[PDB]
Amino acid sequence: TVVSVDKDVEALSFSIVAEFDADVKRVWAIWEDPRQLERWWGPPTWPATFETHEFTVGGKAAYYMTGPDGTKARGWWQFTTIEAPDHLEFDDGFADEHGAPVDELGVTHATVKLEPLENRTRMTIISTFESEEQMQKMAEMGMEEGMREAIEQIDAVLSEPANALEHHHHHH
Repeated sequence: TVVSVDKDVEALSFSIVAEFDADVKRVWAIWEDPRQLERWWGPPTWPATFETHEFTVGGKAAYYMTGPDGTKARGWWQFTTIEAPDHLEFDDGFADEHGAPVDELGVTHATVKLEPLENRTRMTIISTFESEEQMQKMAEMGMEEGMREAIEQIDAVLSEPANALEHHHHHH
């Protein structure tokens, strides 16, 4: 899906609203299970792979997005607030070939909120950046668009039609 996309540069936040036919724990399962997270983490062309995923308050996660050419782009993750089954908070971090925080792109704190629609659930992920010139550079990378494409591939995780996704996503 992705039913709405909101961006506020004054408050340094970038929110994506999406709505899925599943319960709050079923949509939470993509966050709780490392294997179900890397299933959609990053765009269709760059699927991630989590070496570790603690999923605890003050715990971390290590991953890398495997490119279409094989180009391996590392990233690091840190959990700040895990309430369950609705409220989650963490920090999306990029990592270089050694695993150091990419100061080119900085650090961004995303807040995942699940809403019980009886038999369905709506998710809203708000990524907050350290500065304006940082969040402009995130938009220059196209991180905001590729993030949406990841959340549209969540629909492929929770539905899973007859192939999940053959990479038919051909539009920007």
